[PDB]
Amino acid sequence: TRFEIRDDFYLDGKSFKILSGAIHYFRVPPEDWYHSLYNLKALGFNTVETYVAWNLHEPCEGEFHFEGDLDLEKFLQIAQDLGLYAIVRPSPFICAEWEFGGLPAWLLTKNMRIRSSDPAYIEAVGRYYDQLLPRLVPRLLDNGGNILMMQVENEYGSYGEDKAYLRAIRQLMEECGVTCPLFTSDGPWRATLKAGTLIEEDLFVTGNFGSKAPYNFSQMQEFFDEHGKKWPLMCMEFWDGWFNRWKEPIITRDPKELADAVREVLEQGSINLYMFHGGTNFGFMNGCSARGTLDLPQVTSYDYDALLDEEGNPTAKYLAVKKMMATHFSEYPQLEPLYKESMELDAIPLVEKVSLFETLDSLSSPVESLYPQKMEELGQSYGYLLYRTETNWDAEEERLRIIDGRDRAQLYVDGQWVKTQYQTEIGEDIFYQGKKKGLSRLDILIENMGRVNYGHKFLADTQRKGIRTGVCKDLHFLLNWKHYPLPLDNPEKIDFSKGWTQGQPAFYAYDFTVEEPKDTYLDLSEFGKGVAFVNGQNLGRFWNVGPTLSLYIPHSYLKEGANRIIIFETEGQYKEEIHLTRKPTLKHIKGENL
Amino acid sequence: TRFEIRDDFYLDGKSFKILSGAIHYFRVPPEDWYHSLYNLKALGFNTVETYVAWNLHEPCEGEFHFEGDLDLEKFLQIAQDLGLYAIVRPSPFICAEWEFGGLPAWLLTKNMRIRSSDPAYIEAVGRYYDQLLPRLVPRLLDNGGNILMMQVENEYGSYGEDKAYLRAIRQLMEECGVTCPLFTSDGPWRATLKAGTLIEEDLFVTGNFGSKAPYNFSQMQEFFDEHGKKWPLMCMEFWDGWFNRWKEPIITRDPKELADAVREVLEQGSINLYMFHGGTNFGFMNGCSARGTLDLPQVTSYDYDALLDEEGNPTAKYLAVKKMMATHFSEYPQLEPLYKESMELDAIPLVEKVSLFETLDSLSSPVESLYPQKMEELGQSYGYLLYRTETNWDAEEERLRIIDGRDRAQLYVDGQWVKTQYQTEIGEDIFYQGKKKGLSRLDILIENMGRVNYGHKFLADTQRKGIRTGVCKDLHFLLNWKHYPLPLDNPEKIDFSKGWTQGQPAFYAYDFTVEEPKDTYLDLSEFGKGVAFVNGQNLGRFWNVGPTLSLYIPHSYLKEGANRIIIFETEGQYKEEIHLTRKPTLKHIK
Repeated sequence: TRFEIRDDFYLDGKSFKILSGAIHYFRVPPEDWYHSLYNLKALGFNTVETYVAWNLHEPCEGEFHFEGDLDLEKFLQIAQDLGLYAIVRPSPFICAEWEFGGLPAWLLTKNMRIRSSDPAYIEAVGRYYDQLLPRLVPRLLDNGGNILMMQVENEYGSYGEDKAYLRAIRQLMEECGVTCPLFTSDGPWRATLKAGTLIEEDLFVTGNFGSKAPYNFSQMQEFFDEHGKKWPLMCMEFWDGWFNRWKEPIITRDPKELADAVREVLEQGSINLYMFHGGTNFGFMNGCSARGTLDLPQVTSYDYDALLDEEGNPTAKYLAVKKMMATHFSEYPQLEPLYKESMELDAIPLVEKVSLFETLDSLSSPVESLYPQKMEELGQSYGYLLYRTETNWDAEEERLRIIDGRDRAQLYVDGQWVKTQYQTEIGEDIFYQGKKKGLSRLDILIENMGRVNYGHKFLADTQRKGIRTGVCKDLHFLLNWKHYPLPLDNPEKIDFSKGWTQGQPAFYAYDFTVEEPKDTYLDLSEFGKGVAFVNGQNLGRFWNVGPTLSLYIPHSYLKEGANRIIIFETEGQYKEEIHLTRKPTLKHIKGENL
Repeated sequence: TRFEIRDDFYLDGKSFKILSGAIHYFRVPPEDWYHSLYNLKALGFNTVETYVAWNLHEPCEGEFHFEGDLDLEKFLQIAQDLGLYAIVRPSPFICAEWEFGGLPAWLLTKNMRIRSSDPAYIEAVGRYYDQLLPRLVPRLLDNGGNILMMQVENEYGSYGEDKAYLRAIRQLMEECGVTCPLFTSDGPWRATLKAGTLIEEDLFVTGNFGSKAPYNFSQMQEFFDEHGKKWPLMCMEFWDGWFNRWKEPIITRDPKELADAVREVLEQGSINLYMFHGGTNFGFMNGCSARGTLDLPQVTSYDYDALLDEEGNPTAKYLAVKKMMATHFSEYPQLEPLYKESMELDAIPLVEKVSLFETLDSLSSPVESLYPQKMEELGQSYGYLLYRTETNWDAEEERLRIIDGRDRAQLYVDGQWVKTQYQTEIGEDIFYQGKKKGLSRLDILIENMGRVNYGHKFLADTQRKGIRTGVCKDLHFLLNWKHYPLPLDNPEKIDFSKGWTQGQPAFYAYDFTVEEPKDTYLDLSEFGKGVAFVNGQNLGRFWNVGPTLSLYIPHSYLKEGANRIIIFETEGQYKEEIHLTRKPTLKHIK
C-alpha cells in the first residue's frame, strides 16, 4: 500500500507529516468548495478532513441523498484535483456541533439503543454504510483516489466504553471495503483514551485538544508506551477557535497564540485543524449543548473563529498560521490566498406578507389523532410543529398547561397570542378567557431548536421534540388534535395571496435585483425570532438575543436578476424594509472578546 | 330490581338515603374488618364503600390473589352480616393516595397508553375484570348480596376527556354481568363534570368535595338540569380529613366543623365519608403527590384524621358526627362503638445485625447486563434495587454522575459510603478518589419511594424507577452491571450470621415475648430511614424527617410468645434497643 501507519506515517516508503484542515462539505456551498480547498492548499497544508453527516444523507429511513450540496464524492474530487489528500470521518455519530450529533432523528422512534452494540442499531448503520462506503472505496489512495484513512466512531471515550460497539463499526467498515488504515480520536487523558479506543486490537489512536501539544502528546505517548505501541502522534481535532451559543458572548482566540500552538503540534507530529473553514449550519441543522438538565442551543453561524471566516475569507488567524508555516515549515510551498468580495443593499421593500395560520393548508398536511403526537412520531425531524384543537371554555377563566413539551411553545386562542414559553418555562400555568359558546381554536406552535449532540443528554427524554405528555385544561388532558408539521423545506408553498394579521407568526417577502451576485449578510437585528429563505433556500435561524444578528447569504444562493428573501418571524416584529450588509451584525454581550 | 336510581334512590320501592363510609379492605388487617365495619354501623350509617386495588390483586401479570388480606369477598360478607350495604369502586385507577393510583407497575413494561381507550390497555383491564367481577356479581343486591352500585373509572374528569375509554370500562363491567347501577364521581364543577362523565348516556353522576355542600350540590344540580336528569344528589367522597406527606406538617380538621359540614350534605342528599377509617399503607404501597415536576411522597400512616384513627378507634371526630346524627337524624339507630386497647414494651434489645451487602446472595437473584436496566424491566414493582459494577480509577480524583435516576440513590465505593442523592439531587457531581490499582466495587442502592397516583405526572418519565439512562464516570457511561432487585418480600432470607459494617444499609433484629397481643406503635425516632417487619410482615416505611416517627403494629401482626422485629435501615443511624409505645410518636414540621 502507498500509505502505512508504522512507527511513523509513511507515504510511498517515506516518512510523512499530515497537515490537515477540517472543512465540512455540508457546511460550505458546493460553489465554494474549490475556494475553501484552494485556501487550505495555499497555506502549505496537504490534507483535508471532513465528517460525513448521516442525518443529511439518510434524512428519512431508506431515502438516500448524495448529490448537490451533499455530493461528497465531488468534494473529494475537487480536493484530489488540488493535490490534497483526504481523511474521512464517516461515523454514525459525529458530534460536530450538529443536530443530534449527526444521527437521523427517525432513529428516535425505533426499538433500539442508539450508539451502542445493540444489533438493531448496528444494522441501521450497516444499511447506511452499504450506500455510503462503496462511494468512498474507489477514492482510497490505493485505488487511485486521495483518502488516506478513516475514523471509527468519534470521541467515543466521551460517551461510553462498549468495546463490542467499536469493534462492530470497525468490522462494518472493513466488510464494506474500507481497506485504508482506520483510527479513533479522543481526549488525550487516561479515562477517554481507555474508553474510546481499541488500542489492544491495534487500532490507531489520535487525540483531540486545543493547546498544550507537548503535554497532551506526552499523555498519548505514555498511553502508547503502556501498550507497547510505536506510533506517530497526531492531533485529529486541534480546536483552533470556539463555537457560539444563543445569548452567550462571542469569544475569539489570538491569531499569534493559535499559530504558536499549531507550531508545537507540528514540531512533534501531525495535525488536523478544527476548523479550517467552519461555514454555516444552514436550515435547522445546528446542534445543542447541555448543562445538567438544561439545553443550550448553538447558533446558525459556524464561523468558529476558524482560519477562514464563515464566508471563506482568510482571517488574521489564517495569516498568522501562514507566517508560521513560511518560517518553520518552509519545505511546504504556499500560494497567495483567495478572497471573495461581499456586497450591501439598502432599503429592500416588503412586497407581500401572510400569516402562518392563513397559509397552513398549502404548507402542511394535517395529521389527526385523539392523543397528541411527538415530532418524530409524526415523521418530522426538523422545524416547527403546530398543534391544533378546539375546546369549549367551561369557566370565565381557565388554566392551560403544556405537559412535557420542547423546545419552545407559543400558544394562541382564536388567533390571539396568549403566551410564549421556552424550555423550563413550558409547563407553567397559563390563564385565558375563551368563547362564551361553541368551540375556541387552541393553537400551539412548537419549535425544535436543535437536539443535543453529545454527552449525558444525548438520549435524554427531551430529545424527542413536541408535546410528549399532553396539554391540560383545568385538570384534564385535551383530546382531538390536528398536527401540522412545518419543516419549512417548501417555501414555494407559502401562499402570499392569503390574509395577514399583526401579532401572529407570519411570512414576509422582499424582492430585489442583483446584477452580479456576491456574498452578503441579511441584517435581522430588528426582527424577533424565526428563519429566513433566499430564493427558496433556508438560510437558518435568527434570534434577536444574539450574539449573531445576521444570516450569511453565499453568493451562490443569489441569482442574476430577480431575487426574493422570505422571513418567517414568530414574535410579531414587522418591518417594511430590510437591508443586506457587507459584514455580519453582532450583539455585544458582557464577557465577549472580539 | 331491588335498587334503582330514578328521581331518587329507591330501595325495595322506597326512597333511600345512602349513608356510607369509606373503609379500604386492603388498608385494614382482616382481623379488624369486623371492628371497623361495626363502628360504621354504630354511627347510624347504612353502607360501606371501598376501592379495589388492581396492583394488589394482580401483582404479576396473569397471577391473581384474592385471599387473606386481599379477601374482598370476606370483607363484603362481614358487612352484609352486620346489615350494611356496599358500594364498590373497582376502577383500574383508584387514585386513593395509593402506589401508581392502583395500577400494576408491570404495565410500565407494556406497549400501551395506560388509562386511555387504547385497546391494549382495555384488554389488560378486561383480563383483570374477568377475575374480579365474577366474584362480585353474586354479591349484587338482586342476587342476594349487599352491593348497591359500582363506579366506572375514578375522577376521570381530573385526568382526561376520552369518552371511548369511559364507555369501554362501562361495557367491560356490563359484559362481566354487572347489572347494578353504575356511576362516576368527579369534582362538582363544570370542567370535571363534563370531562369525567357519560351523563348523556344516562350514567349516574356523583360529586367529590369536602365542604360547601349547598354550593357544590347546586353545581351538580345545574349540570343535571342541563342534561334533563332528575337524579338524587350524592357526594361519593366527602373528604373529612387530610393525608400526610414526609417533611410536611400534619393537618387536622375540627371535629365539630366537620360534623356540621356532613350535616349539610345529609340535609340535601347522600354521602360517603372519605375516609371513615383510613388505616395503613403497609409495605411499599404509599402514593405520591406532584407539584410541577417535583414528587412529594405520602407517608405510611393513612390515619387521614378520619373518624376512626389508624388503629380503628373512635376519635373526637367520630363522636361529633355521632352527636350530629343523634340530634338531626335521630331516625337512624346508633350503637356504642368498639375500642381496641394498646400496649407498651420498653427497651427491647438488639439481638443481631447484618449488612445488606453481606446478605445479598440469599436475598436477591442478580441480573447481569451490559447496560443498566430500570426497576420494572427487571420484573420488580416495589422496594429497593442495588446496581453493582466494577471499575478502575483513571485519575486521582474522578467525577461520577447518576443520569436520570429515581427516587433516591446511595452510592458506595468498595463498601464505603460516598454520597446520597434524593430526586433532583440525582445527577449532581460526585467526586471520588479510588483504588490506585485494580477494580473498585461501585454500588448504587436505589429506592422507589412511591409512584405518583394522579394528575399530570401520572405517566411521567420518572414513574419508571431506577436508573433510566446510566452512570457516568468522567465523560463515559459505565457498563457491565449486576442488578439485585430488593423487593424485600422475603425477610426470612436475611442471613443474620453474616457480617455487619458501620455506615451501610443493614438489618437489625429485636426479639421479645408477648403474653396477649395488642395494638402498639414501633418507635423509630432514632432510626434514619428504612422499613420494618414484625414476624415477617412489612409494616411500611419510616424516615426520621417525620412528621410520623412510628409504625403502627396491629395486634394481629403479633403472636403469643416469641416475636421478632426486623428493621432495615439505610442511613447507618440505628439504636441498640427499640420501644413499643401505646401512642404514635410525632415530629413537629416547620
